[PDB]
Parts: sequence; structure tokens; C-alpha cells
Amino acid sequence: VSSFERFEIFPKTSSWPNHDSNKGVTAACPHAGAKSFYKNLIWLVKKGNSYPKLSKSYINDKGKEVLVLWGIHHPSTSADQQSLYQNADTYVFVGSSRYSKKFKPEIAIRPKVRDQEGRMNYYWTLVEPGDKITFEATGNLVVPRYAFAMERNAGSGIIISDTPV
Amino acid sequence: KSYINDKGKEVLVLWGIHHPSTSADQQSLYQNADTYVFVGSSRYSKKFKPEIAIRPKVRDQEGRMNYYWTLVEPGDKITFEATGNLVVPRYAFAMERNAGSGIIISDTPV
Repeated sequence: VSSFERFEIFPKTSSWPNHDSNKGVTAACPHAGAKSFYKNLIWLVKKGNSYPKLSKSYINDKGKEVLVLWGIHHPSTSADQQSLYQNADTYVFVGSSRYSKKFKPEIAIRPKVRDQEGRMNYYWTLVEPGDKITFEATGNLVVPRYAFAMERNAGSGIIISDTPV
Repeated sequence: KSYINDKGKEVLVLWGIHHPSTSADQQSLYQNADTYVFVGSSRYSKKFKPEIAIRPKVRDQEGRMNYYWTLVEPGDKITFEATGNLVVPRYAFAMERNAGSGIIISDTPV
């Protein structure tokens, strides 16, 4: 990468007024004992007994590509679904001029991995300079918090070794 | 609708699937808010359920339209089945592929 700049695409404080963005932490990602989560994402949970239709957009204004990543949570039980998003049936939609896809969460009980019977998928896409990317979710969306305005340097590789720098 | 390949050679079939922007646009074109499309053969089988949402404008179009293709072996049937949101074929192509060649992207004249 010949240009890498991390910025806040959807500010945590002022972008999700109707959704809770503080109790989306778990014991699966502990930070010094306490329950925490990813830094560049936000786990949006219901506020009281309500989860309205989410709809947010961002227009790439960096003159270079912007890497955006998000997540899709798939709960273990419907009781866990109702306790987090208040809606028994949900759908998530992400779309841009290059990307477009609708998501339907899958509610099922998997074997325990780090004491989690549920799963969560992770996705990524690059937004062209001057393009728009829209989000639309009735629940189960791990929303993005930080993006990355980048300009990918030409092809290179990745070395896995204990050799010091 | 069904078609039986009687051309004695492979037949290339191309169809499309439309995904409206709003449920209002959905019902305005196909009258059924919930639709499905099915295409089947001996080798191909798939069901499409349109995804309704608003995308950023591309050529002044808030909706999208995926395009699909498959081949039909000589003597095989291909069946279409749709309650809406289907761009049906009009012209097919009875073709026969020879050895592997490529595509040239150049301004050099012929």
C-alpha cells in the first residue's frame, strides 16, 4: 500500500441515535478481562424494545479508494434473536455501484467455539473515488465504525516467520 | 415455458433477473410483492428470489438486473418458471466451440 489512512466513516456518537452502541460487547473478545469488541466495528443492539429500519450512506470523497468492512451476526436461538434485535424476521442490505447483496440471518445452534453457539460473518469491499455506499438493515448488522482511504501499491506478498525486523 | 434442443449442437441461453428499488416499483412491474424465478435443466437448477432495496444511482437506475447464462446439450429440455421479475430470452444461439482461443483488446485495424 502506497497510501493508507484510517478515518471514522460512521462516528460512534452521532450516527446511531435510535440504536444502542455501548452494550455490544462480549466475553469472546476480552480486553484486560472486561467484555469488549472490535475497534473498527460497532455491534448495534436494540434500544429498549425497538429496532427501527437502519439506513445510512457514505460518499467517497478521498480521491482514492476506501476499504470498508462490516459484519453479519447469526444468533444461536430465537430467544437470543429477540433479546438483541426485537424482530423475529430481519434482513440486511449493503449496496454500491459495484456491490449489491441482501442478507438473511440463519438462526441455529452450532457447537461451542470460544463459548459461542452463534456465528458472525465478516465482509469487505472497496468504494470507488466519488461513489456512494448504502446500508439498510432491520437488525443483525455489525455496523462499520472506521474505514481506510487507501491506494494499493503494486503486487507484493506476505512473509510468515519468527525472523526479527 | 420449455424448449427442447433440436439443433444437434450446443445452444447458448441467456436470461435476466430484475431486482426493483422499492416494493412500490416491485408491485408496479409484476403486481406480486413476493415473487420467485426458477430455471432448470439436466445440468442446471437454481431458484431466484428478488432482493428489493434502493441502490446508488447508476445510469439513473436505482434497481439492478443480474444476467445469467448456461448451455443446453443436444436433446435436452430447459424449463422456465416465474411469478415475476424475469427477463425472458428472445433469441438463442446454436453454436459449436472449437479449440481454445482468446480475445484481443487492441485498436489495430483488421
